Amino acid sequence: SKKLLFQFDTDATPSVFDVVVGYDGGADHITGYGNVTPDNVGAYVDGTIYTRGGKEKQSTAIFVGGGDMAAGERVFEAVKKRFFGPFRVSCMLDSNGSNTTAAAGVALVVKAAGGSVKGKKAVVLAGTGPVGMRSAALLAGEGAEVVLCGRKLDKAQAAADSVNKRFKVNVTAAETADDASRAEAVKGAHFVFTAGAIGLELLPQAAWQNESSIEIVADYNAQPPLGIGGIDATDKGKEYGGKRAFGALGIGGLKLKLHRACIAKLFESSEGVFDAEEIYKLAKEMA
Amino acid sequence: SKKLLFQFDTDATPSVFDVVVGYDGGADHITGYGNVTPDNVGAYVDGTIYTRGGKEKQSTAIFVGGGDMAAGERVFEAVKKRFFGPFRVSCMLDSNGSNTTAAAGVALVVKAAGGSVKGKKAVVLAGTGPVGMRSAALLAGEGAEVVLCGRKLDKAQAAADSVNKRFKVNVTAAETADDASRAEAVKGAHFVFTAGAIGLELLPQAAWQNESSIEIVADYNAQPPLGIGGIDATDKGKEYGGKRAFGALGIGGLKLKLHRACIAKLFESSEGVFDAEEIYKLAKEMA
Amino acid sequence: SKKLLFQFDTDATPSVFDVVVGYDGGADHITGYGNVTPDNVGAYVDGTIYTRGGKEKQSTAIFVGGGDMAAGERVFEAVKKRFFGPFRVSCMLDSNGSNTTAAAGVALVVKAAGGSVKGKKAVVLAGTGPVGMRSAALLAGEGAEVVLCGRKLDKAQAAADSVNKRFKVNVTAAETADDASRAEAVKGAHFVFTAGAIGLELLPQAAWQNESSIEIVADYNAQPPLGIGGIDATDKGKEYGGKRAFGALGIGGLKLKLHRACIAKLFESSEGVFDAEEIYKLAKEMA
Repeated sequence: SKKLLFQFDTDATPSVFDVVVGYDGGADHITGYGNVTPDNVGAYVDGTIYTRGGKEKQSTAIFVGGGDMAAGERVFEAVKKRFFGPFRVSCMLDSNGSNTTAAAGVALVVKAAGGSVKGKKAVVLAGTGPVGMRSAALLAGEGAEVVLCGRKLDKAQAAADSVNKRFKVNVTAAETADDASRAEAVKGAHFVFTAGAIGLELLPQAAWQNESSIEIVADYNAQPPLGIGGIDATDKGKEYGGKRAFGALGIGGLKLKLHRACIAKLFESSEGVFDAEEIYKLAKEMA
Repeated sequence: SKKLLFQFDTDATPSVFDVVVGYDGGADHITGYGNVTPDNVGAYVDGTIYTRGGKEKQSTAIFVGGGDMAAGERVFEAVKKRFFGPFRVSCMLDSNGSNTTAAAGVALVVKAAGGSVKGKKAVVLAGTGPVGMRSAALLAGEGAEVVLCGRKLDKAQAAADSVNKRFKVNVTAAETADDASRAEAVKGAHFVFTAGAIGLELLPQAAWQNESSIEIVADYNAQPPLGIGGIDATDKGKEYGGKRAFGALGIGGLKLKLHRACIAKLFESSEGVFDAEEIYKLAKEMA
Repeated sequence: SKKLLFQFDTDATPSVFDVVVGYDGGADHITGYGNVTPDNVGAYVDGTIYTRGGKEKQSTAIFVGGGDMAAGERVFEAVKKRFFGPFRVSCMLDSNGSNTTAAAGVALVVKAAGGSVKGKKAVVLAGTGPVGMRSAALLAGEGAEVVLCGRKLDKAQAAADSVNKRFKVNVTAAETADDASRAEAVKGAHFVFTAGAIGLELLPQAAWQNESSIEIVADYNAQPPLGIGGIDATDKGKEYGGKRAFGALGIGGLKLKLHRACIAKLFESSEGVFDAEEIYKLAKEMA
């Protein structure tokens, strides 16, 4: 049976980026919808679960995306709620790389740390965005003590609460209103991640290369000035003294291979649910 | 040339359901448009008749669908009106199974009745919806005396009027405002169809099993409580005493095979017109 | 890698005509977008340049279309503005045949004129439209002295100015509000083109067959009454004295093959730019 991927995007039109990776991941056909909401998605899902029977269902899958992570999560919950008994197909969530980027970043760092980050301290700068929140969740799942930083404590704590409730973890929030507070926040930390706006530096070279505790840094901003000063976007475990750096492009290469591989996994069963945890498990197999 | 199916849906976005079945029917590519009307479909049809020549024409086809059956009928008429001479492609009309479901159901009932229902009484309960009206039409075309029932007489009559004009038959209307009136309407009938809302019973076991005239019952509601009480949705001619029943899933199994086969037909010539008549003709060959 | 064509249409929905030709041109998959604008196309382009590395890039391409030619040009310029360094894919512009129909018509007329039309007078009746404007531009590029006629000097000069600024040529504009004036504008002309509204005659038989100077006439209206009286929609260099005529269908035959051929070229490298210049260069090779 032809592998059919139904792309439900919360934005006005479907992501061109997600279409290309979907074909490279092995979908035979991709049918996309924009403006998808928890309300209109149920009827779309009915179309995926009442048209094919038995083994054939694994040949149809769903991919929910768009730029707003919270909206994508609402649609993704409405999709899982529509399934009934054996009437379901595999589904995946990744809003603008919120899951695949974060999973690639954290898997690369955990691998470079020796396989475990349990009991160590990780600080996620500008962690209130999609990738920062998901990175915080996966790090907390690995047993790291995580601090999620934001410009205002209310937003940082609201992000940490959301993460804690969804993932059953205990991330801590912290307010870093300026450059100085971010330089402070990373003191004593073993792993530092920067998940801020494009073309914005959050951690100058001097703010990390002198901190003895810091073992590995990771940056998700691919456009100079980079989130982390002193590295190159293509760095992937490059050594700076006794520390290792992961630039946004090094992480991005794994994320692309990972996103592709996930789509392929959607068609190997009709019960897969690829959100943060499952995507991360695959990211560790591929890092 | 690749087999290209153009899906024109009268709803805001194209039916996911129709897309999967279309691909399982052999289309190599399906390109869908929502918000199609008699005014804008013309330009779309032009794109299908002026891009391929010779025998290559049969490799492009049109499928009109959506939830509003009358809206689809108006688009379908506008599509045919756009064709001229040999400048045409095969086309099919099916609004959420208006044609394919009704044809699968009536073909199975006529077959179980021994090939003819000529001169016998058929009653369609809650028959003002698409599948109810096309069922009434097909039954009337087979020579059956048909009573189309609705909660309000004017709606039932408007439904019968529509059927009678489109199909040149004389289906009669009746008001059945409650369970008591529905039970009465079936007295003396030979065939009974329930085409009511999902998850709603219209004819308890006691209202059909003790009526000697009733030979076969068919129900289009697959969600319990089923439209017909005392049967299972999977029933496909199962015997209840001297009567036979067809559940919504039993009919639906044939409907899926029929709908796929119709799509395949569209690419076999450039002059196919798959509306109630032709689809019902194929359903009888397949039942 | 599968050959992915991304269609950006400025109209509300993507052209069905362009989808069929794009698939017959060799695209493995076409993903179309309506309502594209200079502002929202940038993110669509990013999805084509950040998803495939190295030589896999030539397996993704872009096609800009829609009815409004100037709108298409703005989007096309925006697409090219988004590329940078090696981060690019081939792109094509053709707004309802604006480039492929005019390229087909001009190339046919030039070939029939002996291969050179420099120093000769060419008149385009009702050439304020896309095909008219592009035909006027290609003729100017060939060295002909071109006159672009419109019902009002007002829009005629605007069309001419648009052409001259875009292709660096010196097209002249003339107002022909009467049948009489159109008959007058062609006296002394060697080549005449009619690019008027569908089903409208611009140049009656008696207005071109008795004019000594006229060598070839070309008409883009395929629906009777034709723009040029006395010919047949299918003439492809047919003789009517020492003269020759190209009807819209004769020209359209080459336009189809040319448009398919351009699509195939988009997948041979990631640096192709198919606008009037390159399309015409291929049109001459194929005429």
